[PDB]
Amino acid sequence: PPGPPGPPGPPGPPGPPGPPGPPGP
Amino acid sequence: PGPPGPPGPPGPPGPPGPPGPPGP
Amino acid sequence: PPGPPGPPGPPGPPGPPGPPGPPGP
Repeated sequence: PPGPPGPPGPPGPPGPPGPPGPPGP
Repeated sequence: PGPPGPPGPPGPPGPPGPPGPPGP
Repeated sequence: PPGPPGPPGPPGPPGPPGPPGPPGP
C-alpha cells in the first residue's frame, strides 16, 4: 500500500512592489 | 511512496512602491 | 513512505503604495 501525501511545499516568493505613492503637496 | 504534498502558502507581501512625483 | 514535498505557493500580494512625493514649486 502507498504511503501518505508528503509535506506542504514552502511559501511562495514575495509579491511585487506596490504602485508609486501620490504626488507631493 | 505517497503523492506530493499540497502547495505551500502564498509568499509574503511585496515592498512599498516608490515615492510619488513632486507636487505642483 | 510519505510522498515528496508539494510545490511552492504562489507569489504574495503586491506591497502598499509608496510614500508621497516631495513638495512642488
